[PDB]
Amino acid sequence: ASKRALVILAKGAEEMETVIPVDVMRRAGIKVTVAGLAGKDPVQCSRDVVICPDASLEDAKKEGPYDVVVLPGGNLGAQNLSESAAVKEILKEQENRKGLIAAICAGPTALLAHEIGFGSKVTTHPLAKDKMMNGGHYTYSENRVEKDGLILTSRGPGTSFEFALAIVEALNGKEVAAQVKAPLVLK
Amino acid sequence: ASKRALVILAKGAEEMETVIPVDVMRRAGIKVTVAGLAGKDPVQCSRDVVICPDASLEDAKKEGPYDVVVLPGGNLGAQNLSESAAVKEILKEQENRKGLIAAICAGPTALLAHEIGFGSKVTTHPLAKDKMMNGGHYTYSENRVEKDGLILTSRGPGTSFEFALAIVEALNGKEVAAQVKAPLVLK
Repeated sequence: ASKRALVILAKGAEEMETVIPVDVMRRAGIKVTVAGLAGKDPVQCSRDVVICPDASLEDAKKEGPYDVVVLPGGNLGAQNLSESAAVKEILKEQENRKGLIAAICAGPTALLAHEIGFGSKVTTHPLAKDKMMNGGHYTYSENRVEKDGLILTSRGPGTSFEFALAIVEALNGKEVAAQVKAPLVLK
Repeated sequence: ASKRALVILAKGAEEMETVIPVDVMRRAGIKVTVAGLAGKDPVQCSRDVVICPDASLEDAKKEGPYDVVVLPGGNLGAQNLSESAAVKEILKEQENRKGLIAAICAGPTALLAHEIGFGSKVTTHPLAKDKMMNGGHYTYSENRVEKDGLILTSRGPGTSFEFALAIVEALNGKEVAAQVKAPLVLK
């Protein structure tokens, strides 16, 4: 059977960091649900692209669990993820079941907010490092994609293909990732 | 004053090739209009991301002209662009006024359909080469971004940042492109 991904989409999310993972994961045959934090309504992203989610988060949760939960970046999107009790519960449950969590750019600061994955090596956008590192609960990395077991993190719009392909490799393996990669015309 | 971009969004468009240019151009201070070929209604992209356009193409045209017209790829999106009389007129008018036209992946095959830019050096996605080259009306390039005067083309999802930054440099210059590029965490 196919692996399943939950992408949590909040107002102010970085739209490139939402669309690149969704599209690449669907190219890999993953069943992706784009879930709106606030409901089924369209979501205004950081650079004003408006995306209609597949489902509300409430309904998407009912259809879980998922092989990966993905948190896009964008500072305001990450703050909205960080402030959500619903996101807290989903991430706790995913951690408890030993499932992958993937977060990019400011997204990993929602892991801090929800006390997820402490003791892991993580990366973030350079401008989000100090927020992520408050309290020293993680060890910082400058790798473009960092994976410490079930916590997978990355840095920015320009690392989104690498991030998405790392998710594909973790779920579907290296050969599928390589097959998906070639038609993208990456350098 | 600010430069202005028209991005024409049709059903089946490659969503990464739509969002990356829109987002990067807005980071550059360009005023971008995402215009729906079919109307104001949401657009189902190639990998099922649903984007709500800013305006219908009909209304966007009334608010022109634009410093660049941008055509995303995706084979079915490009075919819909190729079949549209409205797109024909916009591209003819932009060519007539000596304004930039930018197209990525299968997008440049809409230039062929509408007889735009013949005698230019162009690139496309590798799988779109034969379609683009039917009749020998263009000279082919394997450069990741090709710019022959006012016809700017590129190859795939993985060249979309390079494509978008080439648009930014053409409209706003090299320094703005470099400033926009650094916070993206490109390699």
